[PDB]
Amino acid sequence: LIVNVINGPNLGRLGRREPAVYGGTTHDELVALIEREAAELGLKAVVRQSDSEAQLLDWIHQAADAAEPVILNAGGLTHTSVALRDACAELSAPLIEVHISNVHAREEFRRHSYLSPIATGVIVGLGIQGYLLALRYLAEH
Amino acid sequence: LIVNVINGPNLGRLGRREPAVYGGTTHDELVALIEREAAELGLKAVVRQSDSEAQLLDWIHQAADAAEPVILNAGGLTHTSVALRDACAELSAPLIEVHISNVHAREEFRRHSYLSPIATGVIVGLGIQGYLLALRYLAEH
Amino acid sequence: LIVNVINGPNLGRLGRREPAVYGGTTHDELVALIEREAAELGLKAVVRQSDSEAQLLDWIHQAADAAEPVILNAGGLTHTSVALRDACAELSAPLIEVHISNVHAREEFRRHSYLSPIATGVIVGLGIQGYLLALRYLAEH
Amino acid sequence: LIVNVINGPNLGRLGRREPAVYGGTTHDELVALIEREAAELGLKAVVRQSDSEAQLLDWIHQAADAAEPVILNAGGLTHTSVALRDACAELSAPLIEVHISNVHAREEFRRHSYLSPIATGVIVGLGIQGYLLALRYLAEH
Amino acid sequence: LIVNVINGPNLGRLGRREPAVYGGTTHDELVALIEREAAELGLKAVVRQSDSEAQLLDWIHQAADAAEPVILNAGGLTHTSVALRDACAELSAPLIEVHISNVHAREEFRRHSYLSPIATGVIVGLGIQGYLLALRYLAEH
Amino acid sequence: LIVNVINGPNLGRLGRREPAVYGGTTHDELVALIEREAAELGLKAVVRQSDSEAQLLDWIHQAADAAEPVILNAGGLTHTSVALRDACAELSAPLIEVHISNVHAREEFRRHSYLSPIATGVIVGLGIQGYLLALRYLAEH
Amino acid sequence: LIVNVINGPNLGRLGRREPAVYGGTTHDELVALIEREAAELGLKAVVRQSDSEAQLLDWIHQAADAAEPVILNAGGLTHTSVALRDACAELSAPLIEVHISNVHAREEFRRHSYLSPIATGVIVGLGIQGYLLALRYLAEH
Amino acid sequence: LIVNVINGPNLGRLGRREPAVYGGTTHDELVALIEREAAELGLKAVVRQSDSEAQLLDWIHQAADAAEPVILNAGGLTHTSVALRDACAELSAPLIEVHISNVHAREEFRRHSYLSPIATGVIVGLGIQGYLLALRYLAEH
Amino acid sequence: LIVNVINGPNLGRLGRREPAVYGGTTHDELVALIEREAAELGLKAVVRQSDSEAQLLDWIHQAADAAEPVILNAGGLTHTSVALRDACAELSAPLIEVHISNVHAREEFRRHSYLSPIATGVIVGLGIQGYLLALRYLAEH
Amino acid sequence: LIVNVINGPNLGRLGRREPAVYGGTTHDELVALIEREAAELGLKAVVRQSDSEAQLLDWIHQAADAAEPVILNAGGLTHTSVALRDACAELSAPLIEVHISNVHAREEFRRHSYLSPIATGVIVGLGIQGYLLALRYLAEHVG
Amino acid sequence: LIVNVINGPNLGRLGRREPAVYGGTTHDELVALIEREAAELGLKAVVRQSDSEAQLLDWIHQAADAAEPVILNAGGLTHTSVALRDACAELSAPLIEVHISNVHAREEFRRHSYLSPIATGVIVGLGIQGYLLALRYLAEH
Amino acid sequence: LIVNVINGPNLGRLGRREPAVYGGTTHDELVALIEREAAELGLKAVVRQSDSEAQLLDWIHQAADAAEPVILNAGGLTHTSVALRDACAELSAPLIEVHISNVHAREEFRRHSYLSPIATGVIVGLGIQGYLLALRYLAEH
Ligand SMILES: O=C(O)c1cc(OCc2cccc([N+](=O)[O-])c2)cc(C(=O)O)c1
Ligand SMILES: O=C(O)c1cc(OCc2cccc([N+](=O)[O-])c2)cc(C(=O)O)c1
Ligand SMILES: O=C(O)c1cc(OCc2cccc([N+](=O)[O-])c2)cc(C(=O)O)c1
Ligand SMILES: O=C(O)c1cc(OCc2cccc([N+](=O)[O-])c2)cc(C(=O)O)c1
Ligand SMILES: O=C(O)c1cc(OCc2cccc([N+](=O)[O-])c2)cc(C(=O)O)c1
Ligand SMILES: O=C(O)c1cc(OCc2cccc([N+](=O)[O-])c2)cc(C(=O)O)c1
Ligand SMILES: O=C(O)c1cc(OCc2cccc([N+](=O)[O-])c2)cc(C(=O)O)c1
Ligand SMILES: O=C(O)c1cc(OCc2cccc([N+](=O)[O-])c2)cc(C(=O)O)c1
Ligand SMILES: O=C(O)c1cc(OCc2cccc([N+](=O)[O-])c2)cc(C(=O)O)c1
Ligand SMILES: O=C(O)c1cc(OCc2cccc([N+](=O)[O-])c2)cc(C(=O)O)c1
Ligand SMILES: O=C(O)c1cc(OCc2cccc([N+](=O)[O-])c2)cc(C(=O)O)c1
Ligand SMILES: O=C(O)c1cc(OCc2cccc([N+](=O)[O-])c2)cc(C(=O)O)c1
Repeated sequence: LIVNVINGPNLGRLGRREPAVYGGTTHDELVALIEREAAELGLKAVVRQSDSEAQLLDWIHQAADAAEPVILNAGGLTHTSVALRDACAELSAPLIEVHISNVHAREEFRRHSYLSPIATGVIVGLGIQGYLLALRYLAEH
Repeated sequence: LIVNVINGPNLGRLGRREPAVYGGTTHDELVALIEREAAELGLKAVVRQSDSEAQLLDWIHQAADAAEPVILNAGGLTHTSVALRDACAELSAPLIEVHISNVHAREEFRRHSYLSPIATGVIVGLGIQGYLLALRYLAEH
Repeated sequence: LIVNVINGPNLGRLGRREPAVYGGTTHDELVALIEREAAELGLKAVVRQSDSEAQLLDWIHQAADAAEPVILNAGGLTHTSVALRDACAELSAPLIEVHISNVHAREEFRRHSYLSPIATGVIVGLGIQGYLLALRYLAEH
Repeated sequence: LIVNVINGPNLGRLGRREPAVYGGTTHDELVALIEREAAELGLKAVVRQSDSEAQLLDWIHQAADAAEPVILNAGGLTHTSVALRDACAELSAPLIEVHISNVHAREEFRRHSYLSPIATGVIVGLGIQGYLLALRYLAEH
Repeated sequence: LIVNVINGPNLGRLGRREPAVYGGTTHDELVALIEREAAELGLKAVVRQSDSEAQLLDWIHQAADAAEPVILNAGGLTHTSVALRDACAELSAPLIEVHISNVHAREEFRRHSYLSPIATGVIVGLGIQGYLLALRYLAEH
Repeated sequence: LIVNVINGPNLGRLGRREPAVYGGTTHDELVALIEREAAELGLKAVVRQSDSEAQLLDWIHQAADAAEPVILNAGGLTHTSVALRDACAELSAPLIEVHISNVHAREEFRRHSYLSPIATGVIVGLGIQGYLLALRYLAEH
Repeated sequence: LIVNVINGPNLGRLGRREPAVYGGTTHDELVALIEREAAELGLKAVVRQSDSEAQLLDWIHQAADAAEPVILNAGGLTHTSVALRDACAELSAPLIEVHISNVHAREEFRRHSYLSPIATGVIVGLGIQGYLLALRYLAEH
Repeated sequence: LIVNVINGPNLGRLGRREPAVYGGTTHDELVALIEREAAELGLKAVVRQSDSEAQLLDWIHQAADAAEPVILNAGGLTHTSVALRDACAELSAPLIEVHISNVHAREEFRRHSYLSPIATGVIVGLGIQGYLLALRYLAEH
Repeated sequence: LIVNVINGPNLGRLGRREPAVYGGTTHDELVALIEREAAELGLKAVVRQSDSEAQLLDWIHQAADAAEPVILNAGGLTHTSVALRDACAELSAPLIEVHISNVHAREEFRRHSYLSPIATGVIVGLGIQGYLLALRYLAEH
Repeated sequence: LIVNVINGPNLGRLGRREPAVYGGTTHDELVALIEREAAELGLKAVVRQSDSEAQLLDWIHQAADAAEPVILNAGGLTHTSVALRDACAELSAPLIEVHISNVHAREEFRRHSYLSPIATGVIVGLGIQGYLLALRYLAEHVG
Repeated sequence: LIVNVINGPNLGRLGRREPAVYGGTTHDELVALIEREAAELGLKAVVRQSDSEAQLLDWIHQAADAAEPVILNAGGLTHTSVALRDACAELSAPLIEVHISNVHAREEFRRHSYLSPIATGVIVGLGIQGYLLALRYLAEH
Repeated sequence: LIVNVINGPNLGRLGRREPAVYGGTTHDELVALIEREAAELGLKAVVRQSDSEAQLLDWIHQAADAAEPVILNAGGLTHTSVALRDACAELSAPLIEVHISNVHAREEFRRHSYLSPIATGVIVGLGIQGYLLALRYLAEH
């Protein structure tokens, strides 16, 4: 059983700036933690990142066909993209929205997401571990 | 290392009237589940439930004074109580807000929480595992 | 066949100022006015008042477990308690909300209710007779 | 004592649609039970319905001139018409707003009423019986 | 030289009945006042009153086709009626909107007019004389 | 197969008004255009225009009882009338809202419609053509 | 009786810009116009302009002490000044707000006025003749 | 006439999933359909889909160079994209906005379009036939 | 006279954290100060604190029947409780609202209070001497 | 030593209108009340009224320059003036905002103040005595 | 070739306050800088400061008559003053608006300007150099 | 000293139309102009334009990693992209936001900017000169 982990705009920058807020782990190292954690839970995680909204939609589409779970952190698109929301609405396996930082402790405009109404759940503010916790949710379901 | 699991109004009624939105598990069964996960994780958890705001606050102060982490499902109070929030703001250890259902998929007034901004992070929509995941997060921090 | 009449905050002050907005019947006189009147309809009314939201929540739970109708004048909590609305949404028997004054002719904030969307219906501005007309509806559904 | 029962636009269609929100009773059947209930209290009920705003204003003026009480369900116009509001402001006898369906459980725009603030009282969501309870209140004053 | 004076809903009940913030002048006394004055100024006023939007529109289409000035007191329709606005936008002679009372010293929703933006001008809160002043404007333009 | 085309307040004056907003075709040539093009499609079009709300409702009621499709251009009432919306909600055959102008390129208030949420589909801003297009959809279903 | 006509910010620029919106006759022409027209009606008019909120307030207080009516055109300050509303609110003799241009036909922020709710009435859009029509009102009271 | 029919994000998924809103027709079936009808009207329909805003604007620009008309279903980008709006704003030939679903009958956010204000007209909720009717408009003009 | 000082939620925590804002005096110390200051002024102060809204309601009812002045710091209940407000609305003797911190300097929601409108006056942000000044003012009447 | 008490637009008309919203004391009587009162506390109050925004700004600047506290009742300007707010931001000595009436009991627009946020504290609805209790606050915090 | 540089309230306090929000340079050093920079560009800068709206309106009037360009830094009035907006709307030469600090980075209320819509453009957050850059625009036109 | 001049969506269409608002200079000309003007100031300007958000971000990410100053006109993405805002938020050298047109003199939605708050300064409406002026600011920093 394959799980798709999908990071959107700016997540490629992980650990290259703002260590307070997002932490000092890099994207590459995050891919590795997630694959490791996955394996130890009997899952197979494909972790991709893109700054491109088309590419993200493509990936969502593909999970919709394969019927795979998705853990999605879309960064900035969370608050702005209705298209992403529509592509994710087509998913029949679970969708777990994840944010590293606590968006509620930030600008007003970050407190709203088009994705959460259509997601199974949302993990916000638990840092990098939100991904591994989101896997545990899936291995358990 | 003690974790405080606190649940607000109506959560005593888990599993009884209402399935479908809140799951089939009862508050007794959830208590047993947290006891088992606690053990696995190698920490202790004290699960307490009350319909009364004044009781919740008293629990929160005690946690504040014992520097203990809190997992908090304040139920309807999440949306309305500034008092609970001010009590939570004192917490020197991490505060994890939990909701069983996805509040983002329900009436629009449920999409504002007075606790989220002062919490470490928030888990929503992951049903009862919501609590277990949060414990695990605390076992790692 | 039992009917629960439940009065929230400040309603134990009925009859002690305001002349005026609320009538001159005290809360004791009302209690018994309801009881006589439920009786002449073949109903058995349990009349209860409390200033404690927590106490009101426990009453609603019981009505919910017993499948009995409720007549709720929540007082102040009508505009403010999401927890009270969640407890009520659980009732399977009819729920009638009641206000003694006409909330629509007073402060704007009194015009929104968290309860009304989940009641069977709402009676406003008919003064004390509002409770008696709710009994009448219950006698007939 | 004479009481005017005035139904505005679409009330003609009662019991012929969605019945299932408004009930299965026809406008004719309503008139009948309004008129029997009138009888049992010593009142004369004059029940009137029109789709026209001007007709309703007219009936309202004549009740203002006669000083007779009014039970009004303005239907759609409740949410939209100031003139209707300015018309009823002139009534010196009591005015009861009645809605058949519980308008707080439907669309947002159904929740504001221009007539509520100027009415003696409002009865909502008790179905057809709303009318009968409105008569009963008038009997007693 | 023809000026049309058109009164909207509830105006047929000037100082009868509603005195109140509108004076002691009846609609009939007003017709005479406006006639006497208009003649005093070299104009013929035609003064018509109706509780009916469709009737008002009819009157306005006719003044558009005749190209005669309109002094309109739309009453409640001022605030709710787009059709009336659209009717009046085709008037090529001057349009003066008049209100006897000062609509700005009352409820919030009266402080908005669909007509004002397409009127030549607006006179408000100067009573009966509102009309006379309007005539005296027209007699110069 | 009978189609009811209904035109609301001010459409009587089409092509006697503002060319290149609503364009130079009169109401009568429109009727003729609609009746010809309807037959070409093996449909019978009954076209009517009224400035009276109650008269439009009457017609809607009729098309509901007869189960006939309705093409409605409600004029101003589009933005103002819950009663009209309530009427059309009862239609069991398709309802197609048509505006001659592009309502979205005008005043802000024109961008809201009480009718669209309850209509099959909406055609906006294609001029008179939009009526024929609506016929064309119906002919197919 | 002595009437105070008070002109606010930018009114000394009358007739030297925006003749399309504000007319063409200068502030001087205006003073003499109003003066002559007041004489013909049996009043004495004292007309002043200032760009200074402090000075307008000084004149308003004076009017208050003498119990003289005011015709005020606050210019820009109409929309923005609470201090001016407060000063005007103390005048026991009538106060008429006048605007030269049809404010409801311009930018939206022009449709709000702090002064209107405390005036006796308002004249808007009638050009320069607004001042003279307000003279004509005061001559009657 | 070459007409460019442009489809935005998620429209590639037409047919696949899922048809109470949107229908049973795949994106390719629709290309075929738009092509035949365009031909049978004497036009050449270029029909392209992209999940990529940049790709969408590249096509609009080209259409703007060749002065060709555009029929646009921008999907979710209708609700969010000023860039898309600015790109369309330089078309000289017509722009018809089309939505297969009736956007007014869903989430409140869908009822806003950055596009509608700069389109000539808009067709919503007529289905696949939506494209053909726009094609027919273009044929007539 | 007896003055009632009533502190609500989270005020027992005074001085024992967040001293930047509240600042350093504990509630016991505050009790003494207030008593010493009340006796030096010739008043008897009863100081009471509680996290229980219903307990706060009870103390106000008592002061209402006693017709005694009340000094109230409701804590977070200030921005949230209609119930507390309605209870104080009944007080016949003066009501001072106190806040230790400057609420207008913090989160936006703390800027609004349901008690302010019904209170004689409010002291905000003068720290703990707030209570003393309110006593000072009560000695003066 | 020295406290500035500054009153904004219309306060010069105190007690010439709607008493019992304000109530019966004139501005001059208020000047006497404050001065005597501040002296009993061992302070020196300078009291000033102006309807002119620019004059209040000028007075605020000198208070800022002399590191003297301001007790301020800006009247109408409380609700509308960003110029005043910005002059006031620059006081480092205490700033107490006063309102004679209870603004929360009146029209909605009166319940927002551009000054509250940059003020030390605010006193509202305690009438003329609001100024006196502000003085006593300063007096109790003389170091 | 004369350039008017007009600074509003508080700007006389430059550099004698917050060396970090507005730079270290005083108003006098600014007047020197601007007049210098203007010479080597071939212009005459007249730099003026006032804390008084009337004085600012006066200066603006004069530029409107002299038909001279204006670089305006209104200070706090930028956000609150229609009177000043209306004065500037007269100018025929360029009007450039300057803020030393980035007003978008501060309080929300600072983000709205009555001036901007009638300016040639706006320069914000570039410090004292904003003025020199505006001189370069005017030198080039 | 390298300076990144980045241009967003639709900016490739400069000069190729709408000259009234954007100028008649084309994008290539802008590039040459900027490069040559930066060089006089002893800067190396890298001008780039793309309709792809992903591309724009790549460019921002590189500037952040090189600590190079950036001049940004995000075009439409200015009002909608949180992603881009977040890319920009990590620039450690200066960021000047630039718009050719005055955004405050146009549609409402153009007056809000996601980028403005995180920028050093903004230049609006100074035409193509805005870019040049932005180079001068950076010349001194
Ligand atoms: O909406 C947000 O506030 C938001 C944006 C968002 O975009 C990703 C991002 C934004 C800025 C910097 C980084 N980064 O240096 O990895 C990543 C991420 C997150 C999150 O994962 O907590 C939250
Ligand atoms: O309004 C909420 O956000 C809310 C309320 C809420 O009330 C608690 C509740 C728990 C168990 C049953 C009920 N119920 O039978 O209405 C209510 C719970 C939750 C949650 O955990 O997702 C959320
Ligand atoms: O029954 C009501 O109309 C009612 C009662 C209610 O409880 C207040 C109250 C009830 C009975 C007496 C008093 N009183 O004598 O101070 C106060 C509150 C509200 C409300 O907030 O809208 C409404
Ligand atoms: O706008 C409403 O909320 C509304 C409208 C309203 O209009 C009358 C109406 C509308 C649609 C259908 C019917 N009908 O079938 O009687 C009647 C009635 C009622 C009501 O009595 O609950 C409520
Ligand atoms: O809603 C209004 O602002 C309004 C309504 C309005 O409707 C006419 C009307 C309303 C109530 C009573 C009367 N009347 O009989 O005098 C007439 C009139 C006027 C007016 O002329 O000031 C104003
Ligand atoms: O603003 C509207 O909502 C509106 C009003 C509206 O009112 C009818 C109407 C108004 C003014 C003139 C005409 N006409 O051309 O006769 C008709 C029509 C239309 C339309 O079909 O686009 C739109
Ligand atoms: O009298 C008016 O209509 C008026 C005048 C007014 O003062 C502006 C002004 C008046 C006279 C001349 C000019 N001018 O030639 O720049 C400007 C402002 C306003 C307003 O803010 O709506 C209204
Ligand atoms: O947000 C919209 O209004 C929207 C989005 C939209 O995106 C296309 C789309 C979205 C979700 C699913 C599909 N699809 O499976 O065909 C297509 C299309 C349409 C439409 O043509 O009605 C409307
Ligand atoms: O947020 C408020 O409105 C609020 C809450 C509030 O609750 C009391 C409180 C809240 C949080 C901490 C403490 N405390 O550590 O004494 C006390 C007090 C005050 C106040 O006195 O200004 C203001
Ligand atoms: O913003 C207010 O409502 C306001 C205005 C205000 O301006 C002074 C003022 C306004 C109206 C009358 C008087 N006066 O008779 O001094 C003074 C003062 C006060 C106050 O001290 O409560 C409050
Ligand atoms: O409130 C503003 O937006 C504002 C006010 C404003 O008023 C003048 C001012 C306010 C506070 C301090 C100073 N100063 O000593 O330069 C000046 C200036 C500026 C600015 O130049 O960015 C901005
Ligand atoms: O430079 C600008 O002011 C600008 C450019 C911009 O890109 C639009 C554009 C630029 C150049 C040409 C065209 N065009 O020919 O449609 C359009 C958008 C916006 C904006 O959203 O306010 C602003």
